[PDB]
Amino acid sequence: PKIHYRKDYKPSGFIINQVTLNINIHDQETIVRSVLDMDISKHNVGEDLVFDGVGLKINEISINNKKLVEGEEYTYDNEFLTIFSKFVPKSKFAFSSEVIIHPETNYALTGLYKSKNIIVSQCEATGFRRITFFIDRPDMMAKYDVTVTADKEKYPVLLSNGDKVNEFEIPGGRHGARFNDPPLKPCYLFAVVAGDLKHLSATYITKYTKKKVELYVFSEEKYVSKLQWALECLKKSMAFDEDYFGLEYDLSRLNLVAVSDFNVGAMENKGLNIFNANSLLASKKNSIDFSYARILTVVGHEYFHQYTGNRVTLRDWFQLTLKEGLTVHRENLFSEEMTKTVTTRLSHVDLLRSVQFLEDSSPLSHPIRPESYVSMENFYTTTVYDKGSEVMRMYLTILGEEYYKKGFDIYIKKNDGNTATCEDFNYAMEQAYKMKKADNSANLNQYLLWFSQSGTPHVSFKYNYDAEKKQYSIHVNQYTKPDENQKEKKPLFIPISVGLINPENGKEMISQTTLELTKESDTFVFNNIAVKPIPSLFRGFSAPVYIEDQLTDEERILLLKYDSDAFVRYNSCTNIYMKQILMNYNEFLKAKNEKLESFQLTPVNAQFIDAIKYLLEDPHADAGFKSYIVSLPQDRYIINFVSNLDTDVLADTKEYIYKQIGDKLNDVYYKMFKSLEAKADDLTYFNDESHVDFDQMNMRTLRNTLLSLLSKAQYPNILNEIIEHSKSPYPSNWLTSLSVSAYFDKYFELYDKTYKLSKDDELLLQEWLKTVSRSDRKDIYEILKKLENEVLKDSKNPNDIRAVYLPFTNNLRRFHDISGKGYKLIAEVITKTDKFNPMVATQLCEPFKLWNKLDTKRQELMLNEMNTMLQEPQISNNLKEYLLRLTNK
Ligand SMILES: CC(C)C[C@@H](CP(=O)(O)[C@@H](N)c1ccccc1)C(=O)O
Ligand SMILES: [Mg+2]
Ligand SMILES: [Zn+2]
Repeated sequence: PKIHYRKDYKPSGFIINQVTLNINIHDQETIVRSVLDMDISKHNVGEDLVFDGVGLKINEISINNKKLVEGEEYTYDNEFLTIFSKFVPKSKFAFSSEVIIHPETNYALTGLYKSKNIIVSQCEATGFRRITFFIDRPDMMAKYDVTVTADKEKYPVLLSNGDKVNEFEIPGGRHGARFNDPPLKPCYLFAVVAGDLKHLSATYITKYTKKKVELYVFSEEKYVSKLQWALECLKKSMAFDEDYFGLEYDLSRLNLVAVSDFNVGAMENKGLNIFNANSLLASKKNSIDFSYARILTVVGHEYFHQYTGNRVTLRDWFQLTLKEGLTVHRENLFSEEMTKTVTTRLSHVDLLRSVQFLEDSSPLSHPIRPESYVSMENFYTTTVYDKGSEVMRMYLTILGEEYYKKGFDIYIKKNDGNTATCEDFNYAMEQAYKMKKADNSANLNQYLLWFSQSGTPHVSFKYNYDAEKKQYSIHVNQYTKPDENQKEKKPLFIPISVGLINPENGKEMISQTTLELTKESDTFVFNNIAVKPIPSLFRGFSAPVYIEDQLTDEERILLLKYDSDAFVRYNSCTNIYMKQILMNYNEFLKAKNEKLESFQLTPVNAQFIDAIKYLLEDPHADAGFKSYIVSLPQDRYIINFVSNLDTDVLADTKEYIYKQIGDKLNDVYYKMFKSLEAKADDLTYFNDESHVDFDQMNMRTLRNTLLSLLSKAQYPNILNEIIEHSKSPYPSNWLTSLSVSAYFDKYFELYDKTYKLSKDDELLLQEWLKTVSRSDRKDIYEILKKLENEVLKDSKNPNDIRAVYLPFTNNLRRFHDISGKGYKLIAEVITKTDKFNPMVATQLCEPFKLWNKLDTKRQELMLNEMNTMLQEPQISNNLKEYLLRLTNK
C-alpha cells in the first residue's frame, strides 16, 4: 500500500513529446495502438523505464520498431510495465505498444468504457493508464495525434481533442477520424467519444479577438430536445469569463457531451467536456427546478477549467485545490451573477457548514493541500473543492474586486502554458496585496496556512461600548482544535467583513469594512459611534469558520429583520435556532436518561416567531430567503455542536420546534401557499427552454416548503391542496405532492401516478426514485425493497443506485433505527457496488462519516458494519483505504 508524499515530488527521468494513438473499437474488444516519441530528461539517473498500465492485455511492445521480449527485457504485473534500463536508449527513442481493452465490461467507468450505446473515456485522475501505457502524472506534457475507428452504423459520431484533420471509410462497414491536438497537455485531459450522437450547435464570437467559436452539445437521439439550456449556459459562461476576467476561449470549437453513466458531475477534457446526463440535460416538462442551477454551475465549472486547470495546469496532484478550489470559486461568482438571487451564496455556505465542516471534524479531516495520499480517487473532497473555493474567495474579499482581478491576471499571465503550484497563486495575490497596501514589504506568507492547516477555525467575540466616548470595541479570538495533522494550530489570516447596525433605525453606521485578524486575538476599536450598535459579523460569510457571535436573541432578531447582508440575517436566524435546538435537545435527553414521567420544554422565543411572521408577510422580501428562515438548520450542521448525538432525541427536538412555530404560523403558511400560486406556477414560458427565472423557481421552493410544513402539521383539509398540486405541469410540484402525501392514505395512489409520469424519461425517473427514497414513510424499508425488485434491479448505473439509497440516509428517525438495520442495508449496498465500481462504493459510505459523533450505541452499530465491510476478502483498495482512515484503524 504505497503512500505518496507531497514533499517527495521530483520530475521524471523521462520525457514524452508526442503521443500517436490508434483506437480501434470492435464488438467484443478495443485494440489500442500507441507510439510514444520519448527522450531522456536531465533528471535521469539510469533508472528502469516504468509505465503505468492497469488491466491492459499486451499484444506486443517495441522500442524503435524492435519487438521486446517478455521476461528478459520487460515485466508487466497488470499495474506497472517495467523495461529494464539496459534496454532503454540513451537519446530520443520511440516506444510503441498494442494492447486490448474491453469498454463493454468496464463498469467502474474510468478509462475507456461503454455508457449505454456510447463509448466514452474518463481519465482524471489515473484513468489514462487503463487505456494504454503512460507515465500517468500531470507534469508529463505531450502532443497528441489520435485516430479512432469503429463500425459506422453504431458509432457515426467520433470525437477527440483538437482538430479533426481526416475522415475516412474502412472496409467492413467501418470508418475512422483523425484528430491532431498540437498544444501540450497532460494525459488526464485526453478524451475520446464514439456514438450515435445528436446535437444542437451555435456560433460564439469572442469579445476581443473576434474569433468565431463553434459550440456543440451532444446527447443520444432520444433526449436531444433537452440540450437547449446547456447551450445557453455555455454561452453565458464564455461571456462571464470575458467580462469579469477578460479571458477568451482559444480553440475553434468546444464540444459538450452527455452520457448516462458517470461517476461524478462532469469532466473538463480540452475541447471535449463530458457530462453526467443529469448535469447537462433538462426540459421544463421532464426536470425538477434544481436541474437548471445544476446545469448552469457544472457547465460553467467545466468551462472555467479551460484556464484554471487546462491552460495553467498542475505540477502534481497535491496541487489539486489550485484548479478545483479556484474553479469552484469562479463558478460561484458566475452563478451569483447569473441568478441574481441571494440564495445562491446562501446555498454554498449551507453546503460548506453542513457537509464540509462534518468532514473537517471527522477522522477524514485534511487540509485543502494534503501532505500525502494512498488513493487519488479519494482525494476529490468537499474540503479540497469547497473549503478550497472559500480560501480562493478570501483573496477577493481581502483585495477587493479591482486588485483581485489584477492579482488573477498576474497569475494567468505568468503561468499560462506552464505547470503551477498553490504557492504560485499566493505569490500572484501577494503582488496585488503589495500594490493595494502601497507597501513593498507587505506579504501573504501567513495566508499559506490556509493550504496546510486542517480543521475549522472557531472565531468568537466580545464587545464594549462607551456611551460617553462614542467608542465601540470588538474583541476577537480565533482557535482551531488540535487534530491528527497538527498538534499545534497557528493563527490564520482571517478577513472579517463587518457592519454596524443602529438598533434604533436599522441603518448602517460605518462604511464597508474588512477586519484583518492575523493574531490569536485582537481588539478592533471604532470612534464616533453615536449609539450602541449591533455588529453584523462575517458579511457574505467572509471566512470559512465557526462563528460565535455572542449576541442575544433580541440582537439576532433585529439583525434578521433589519441587517443589509443576506448571510448575516440567515446566520442570525440559524443561531437562534441552534440555541433553541441545543436547549430542547438537552431537556429531552435528560427526560429520557432519567426516565421522567413528566418534564418541561422551553418554548420557542415568541419574538422570534413574530419576526418570521413579519418577514413572510413582507411582499418585497425574497421568496428564496423566506424558505430558509422557516427551515431548521441541517442535521449535519447541528451534529457539529452536540456530543454523542442521539438521533431520536434530535428528531424529537426538531419535531417540537416545528410544531411550536407551526401552531402560531400555519394560517400564515397556508395563506402564502395560496397567494404565491399565480406567480410561482406561471406557465407563460413553460415551452421556452431558454427562459429560466430563478426568482420564480425560488417561489416554487417556498410554496413546496410551506406545503411540506402544512402536511406534516396535518393542517385542515391540506390533502385537498396536495392532490391539486399533483396535477401541476412542473415536476418540482408533482414530485413534492408525492413526498408530502406520505402522511396520508393517498400516498401509494400518488406513488403510482408520479411513477407513470416519470418512467419514460431516464433522468426524471431518477428524480422520482429520490423522492420515494426520501419519503417520510413508516413502511420506508418495505418501500425500498419494492424499488429494488421492481425498478432498480441489477442496474450498475451510478445515478440509479445513488437515487435509491442516499436520500434515505437523511431520514433521521429511520436510517438510524436503533436496530442498525439501516446501517446494515447501506453496507450491503456498498459492498455490492464495490465489486464493479469502487469510486461510487466510497461515495455510498457518506452516511458513515459522522459515525463517531453519535450516541454510543449507534457508534458501535456503525463501526460494526464498517468492520464487516473491511473484512470482505474482495474489497477494493479504494474502499479499504477510505474505511481504514475513517475508522481510525
Ligand atoms: C464541482 C463539480 C462540478 C466538479 C466535478 C468533477 P471536476 O470538474 O472537478 C473534474 N476535474 C473531475 C472529473 C472526474 C473525476 C475527478 C475530477 C464533479 O465532482 O462533479
Ligand atoms: Mg438506464
Ligand atoms: Zn473541477
